[PDB]
Amino acid sequence: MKEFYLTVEQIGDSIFERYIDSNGRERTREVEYKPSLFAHCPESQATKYFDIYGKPCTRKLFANMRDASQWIKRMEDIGLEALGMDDFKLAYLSDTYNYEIKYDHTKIRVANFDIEVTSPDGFPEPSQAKHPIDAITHYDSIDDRFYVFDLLNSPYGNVEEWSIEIAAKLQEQGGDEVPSEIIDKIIYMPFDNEKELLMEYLNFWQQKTPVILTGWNVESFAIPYVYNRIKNIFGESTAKRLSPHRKTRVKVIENMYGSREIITLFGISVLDYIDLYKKFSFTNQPSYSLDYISEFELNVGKLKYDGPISKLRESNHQRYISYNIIAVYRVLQIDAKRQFINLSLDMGYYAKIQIQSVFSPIKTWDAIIFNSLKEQNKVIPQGRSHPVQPYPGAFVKEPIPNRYKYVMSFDLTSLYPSIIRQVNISPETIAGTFKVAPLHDYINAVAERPSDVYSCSPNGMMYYKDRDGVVPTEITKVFNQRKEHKGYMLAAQRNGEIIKEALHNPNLSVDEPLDVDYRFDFSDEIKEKIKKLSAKSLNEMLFRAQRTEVAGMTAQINRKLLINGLAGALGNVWFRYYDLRNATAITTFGQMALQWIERKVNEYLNEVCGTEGEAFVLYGDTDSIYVSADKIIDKVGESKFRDTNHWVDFLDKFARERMEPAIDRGFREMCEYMNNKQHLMFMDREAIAGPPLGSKGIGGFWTGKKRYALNVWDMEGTRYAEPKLKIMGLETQKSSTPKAVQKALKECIRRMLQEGEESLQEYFKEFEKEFRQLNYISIASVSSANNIAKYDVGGFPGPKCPFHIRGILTYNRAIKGNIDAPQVVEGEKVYVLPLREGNPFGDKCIAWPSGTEITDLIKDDVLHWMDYTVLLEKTFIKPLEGFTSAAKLDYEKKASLFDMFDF
DNA sequence: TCAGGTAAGCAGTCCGCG
DNA sequence: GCGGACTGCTTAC
Ligand SMILES: Nc1ccn([C@H]2C[C@H](O)[C@@H](COP(=O)(O)OP(=O)(O)OP(=O)(O)O)O2)c(=O)n1
Ligand SMILES: [Ca+2]
Ligand SMILES: [Ca+2]
Ligand SMILES: [Ca+2]
Ligand SMILES: [Ca+2]
Ligand SMILES: [Ca+2]
Repeated sequence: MKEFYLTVEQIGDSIFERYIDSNGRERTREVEYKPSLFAHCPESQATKYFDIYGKPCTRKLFANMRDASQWIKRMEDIGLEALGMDDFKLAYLSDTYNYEIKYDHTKIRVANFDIEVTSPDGFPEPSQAKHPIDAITHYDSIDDRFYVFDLLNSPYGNVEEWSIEIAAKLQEQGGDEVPSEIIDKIIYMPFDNEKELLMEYLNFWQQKTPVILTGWNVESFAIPYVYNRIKNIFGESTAKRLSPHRKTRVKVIENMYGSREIITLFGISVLDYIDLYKKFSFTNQPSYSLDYISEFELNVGKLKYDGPISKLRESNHQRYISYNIIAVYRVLQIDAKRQFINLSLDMGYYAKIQIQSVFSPIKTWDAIIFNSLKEQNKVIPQGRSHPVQPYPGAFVKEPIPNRYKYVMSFDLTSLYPSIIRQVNISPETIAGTFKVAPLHDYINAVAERPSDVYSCSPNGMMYYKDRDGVVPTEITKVFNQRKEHKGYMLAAQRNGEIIKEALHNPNLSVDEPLDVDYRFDFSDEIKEKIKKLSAKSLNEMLFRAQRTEVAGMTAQINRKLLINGLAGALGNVWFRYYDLRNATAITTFGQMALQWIERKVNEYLNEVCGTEGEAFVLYGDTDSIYVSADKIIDKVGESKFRDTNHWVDFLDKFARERMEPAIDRGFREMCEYMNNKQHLMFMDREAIAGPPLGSKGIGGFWTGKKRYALNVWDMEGTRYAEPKLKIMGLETQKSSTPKAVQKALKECIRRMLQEGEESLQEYFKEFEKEFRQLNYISIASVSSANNIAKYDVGGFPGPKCPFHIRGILTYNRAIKGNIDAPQVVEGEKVYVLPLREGNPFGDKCIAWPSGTEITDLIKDDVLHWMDYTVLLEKTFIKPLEGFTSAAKLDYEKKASLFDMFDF
């Protein structure tokens, strides 16, 4: 077995490394690593080090790391470039692990924990840590055990021991329903005092020192609280035992509105699961409480308790501890699904970085590129200071707002990375510039050919064609990994649809799910067996298929994020290879590609339809085109089709056999025009959309840029058992839109697209009639809340006060002088409700923390003064009016001469 | 909201628009 | 009332 690092730190002139040795044991070592840096030289031909531009360099080997850093300073004082990896631990890892790291996750100690702290006077601030820690549950991945540390005696109450027997029981037996599958994995330790609890926890920590430390808000709450509480009680040296190297640092985290403090534990990699989720889940949520996210991800019920959490330990210590345990498990369950820890380890070891650096695409790419170049004895340039400057991005076509009955979409594969590879865009491949014409001249192929020697982008940049740049080389490797995982994801998706189809005809038998790999398309034999299965077995298979799809999605979408992040890093001032010429070369080439192919598709379809100057491409954004297919369908005639699937098959064939070849030819011509290194503009059919055959559905509509809805039957080769609504940008997709309103608007859209005007009018009438019954949370708006202080003038709205902030100030006056009332946290999200004229709150709206019930102090008054009329017009009617006007439809039946008779 | 990028939509404030 | 300038917040890509 090859060795692999666990953590790496620089402390003074020493590297501290925890690692798994060749025998599979965890070890720690201190290494007086001597770094090398580089300087340009005339020079001797006997040097083997060259910078990325091929200029010779001499290697300077330093007695220690502090000397290397001081040399970098002097080179700045002199005014000369100091070359090489200035983050010495990355250099250390590169030297020590000079091969593709093969890691064994079963040897990596992954800990997730959660603490409880009873506090009668508001939120227990981690910086103060003035209240006892009264529960800790710490799950260890190697032991596969939940270690529970329970405080029985506190200034806030003495309690009895937690009972595992009651914990296991149904809530209907008076129990806590701790999942039976973890009951035998709980190791319960009660303590008669907090000093002994904390001393034992530290001893335990020493024995089972986390490598990866996770949980929910551990970086912002649990770690700082534990550290500071131990500091308060025992002193600093004891608190630093949370670090395997006894080194910690208060770190100030800054943003534009203010700052906060965290504790850096040297020799541990903290991956707070809230931040993993925010980065990798590709959701935007109304609330990020563990309860809310658990319900969203796992469909588990809210953990129910009576009274405030500040009195939960005293009133029901049994439930208090059970819910602490369950909280830790819910994070494990989310990870079992989303696999963000796996992803982080995968990417971290690939790049050869501290695992926690996966949060930084810039740090990730710096290490990948450094390691690649080092292999060639090439020397990386010094990072430089650059002023932040705006630069142009993608093209978006202005659509004509309308209904669109039949639509086929086409999309470029991994556009920006494909552009980088096609054009050969890299720091070291810049060949020069050419004289640019207006972009429209390149789009229309009337501008002079930029170069007969070099590979070009319409921003005026030229690149070498003799060899691949390091950016193209390394981006290709990750692109290839992404493609493999996307393949598994789509197969799992297709397999899921086979199971859905079979669920129409389930067998009345007792059987088991098939043991299959959902990452590969089901064979004919598997399909035959599926048709013979019970509903229970099919549903279990569907769950597993959907879990496989989620696993593939995590692996693929985040590799996509990383590669797109390299294109973005070229436009970030902190990136070692920051260059607006390269960043703009990518974006400007993309603008041309989209508009180039729009023209080619229009020309092609006008030719096949025998028309002149008709717009077949109705819309496009960045790298996709949406093509009106009404004329194609009408050329055979709707009456000629047996069913919906029949015209779907037909459009699918037309897209693949006629349109994609035309698109390919168009892009090959563009490649030769720009004299690019390799043709990589691959534009495949994405969606096939239309109304059900024989229906009055409108199929799709656009209201404007980034705002459209389509009834989709096939997506990237997945033929759905039921048509799928693809809605982009509209209020149904916005976290700010109330939950019940998202749901109602989506149904309005479904009816528009699938059923027609009359169906839409029927639903609207009913929703308008009944909406006042809806639960207040489901009809509250949601917003992030920044600069509460800025707009606060003696508890009242200052000039230009945003609506949601006004709501917070209303709330703040209403709960004033109440220490136990939930506080709105700056930078987090709130529910917002409008209030009727003459309410006791003294203003037109109120806001409270999102994901929560509003305090019982004011709940009744809020419910009584809720402005349902304003709520409805603003969140429901106004957006619907936008949808319907765009689609040339009415949500309310217009009067006609026909109505009425029947006397 | 510490942590790659730009384009661009809508809510709301403030106030003009004879 | 609607739009323009502007802030705030949110999506699409
Ligand atoms: N978060 C994002 C998403 C998009 N884009 C840019 C880079 C993409 O290449 C391009 C098109 O976005 P897509 O969503 O269509 O994604 P890709 O084309 O990269 O991947 P694919 O279509 O293969 O899934 O827009 C970006 O810079 N950052
Ligand atoms: Ca808790
Ligand atoms: Ca794409
Ligand atoms: Ca595709
Ligand atoms: Ca069957
Ligand atoms: Ca796209």
